[PDB]
Amino acid sequence: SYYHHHHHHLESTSLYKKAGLSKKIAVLITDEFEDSEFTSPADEFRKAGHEVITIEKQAGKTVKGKKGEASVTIDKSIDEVTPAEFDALLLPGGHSPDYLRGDNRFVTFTRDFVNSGKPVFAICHGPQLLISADVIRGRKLTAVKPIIIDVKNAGAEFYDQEVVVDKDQLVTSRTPDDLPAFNREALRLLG
Amino acid sequence: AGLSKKIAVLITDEFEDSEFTSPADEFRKAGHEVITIEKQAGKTVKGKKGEASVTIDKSIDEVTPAEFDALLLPGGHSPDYLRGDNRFVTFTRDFVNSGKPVFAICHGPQLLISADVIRGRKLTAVKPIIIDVKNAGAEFYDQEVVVDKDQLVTSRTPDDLPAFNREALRLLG
Repeated sequence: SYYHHHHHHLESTSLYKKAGLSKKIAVLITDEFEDSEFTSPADEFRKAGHEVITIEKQAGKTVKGKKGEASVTIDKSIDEVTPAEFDALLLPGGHSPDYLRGDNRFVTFTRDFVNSGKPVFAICHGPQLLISADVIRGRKLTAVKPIIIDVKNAGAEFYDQEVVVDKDQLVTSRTPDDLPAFNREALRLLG
Repeated sequence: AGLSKKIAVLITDEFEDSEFTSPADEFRKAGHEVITIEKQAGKTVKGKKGEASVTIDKSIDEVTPAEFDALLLPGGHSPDYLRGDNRFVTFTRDFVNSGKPVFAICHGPQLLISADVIRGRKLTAVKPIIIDVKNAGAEFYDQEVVVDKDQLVTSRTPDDLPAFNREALRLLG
């Protein structure tokens, strides 16, 4: 369903807002991302007191979900952020990963973030960026049907499960129907 | 006019408009028969840019690679949708193994990856999937058009269409 002006930052009523000490979840996201693959995790993270930083190519830009149900404002350009400043990384699916994996900046960000050991949450097509960063050979994960073959070709050990957690870092799921489990493990690693 | 040949086309919604219409136009001008295949005959699928509309001629369940002379695989998001269904993957695998000409452009090669019939074959593809084509064992080349063993014709983007169509027509003749 349509989600009117979704917001992903701590509300002006948050007690954690002023001190600015919240954990930060980076999100590589562009047009045609799977709507709920952003709004659901984002809403859970926000309710948990974590901040969400959307990253694309132009700060202030508005990107729209594949279903047109959600539109989100981009907080930062990938040129002005570093994997270092974030605690975790979210990679929503839809056609967003396809658009982003053709840009070395996002692939490098994903690679460096993964190599930092920090938690990464990738759902549906999201893993495509992990493939491009080439950091999943020998690691356990799942993904949406059409790319299962690509994940395997990338040397990863595929599992058909609602959620897969590798070394308490990589959290992957298959579809929006796995969101409950996806969010559970993501939150767990953030706590 | 040479011997007319039936060209199968695996296509669904959100395909890259010109990646179907340009080759189709060129193929028809040469007297060839273009046959579109999806899940349900009679359906109308539209291109990613809402410019091209395509009536589906056949259901993947009612056709065999044997009845066609060649296969066209347009890009866009169509291959992503199709490669999630064994029927189209099997059709692609079987078609390639038959030795008949296959023309795949932009994202089109994704169905070839899924069919797992490109290890050791030369080809090109759109930027975002280069790593996937390489992981599949293919020998990647960044050229406007790549023809492997006079069968597999691949191109990167719509701007490569002239070369793409040229080689496809060449193999059809």
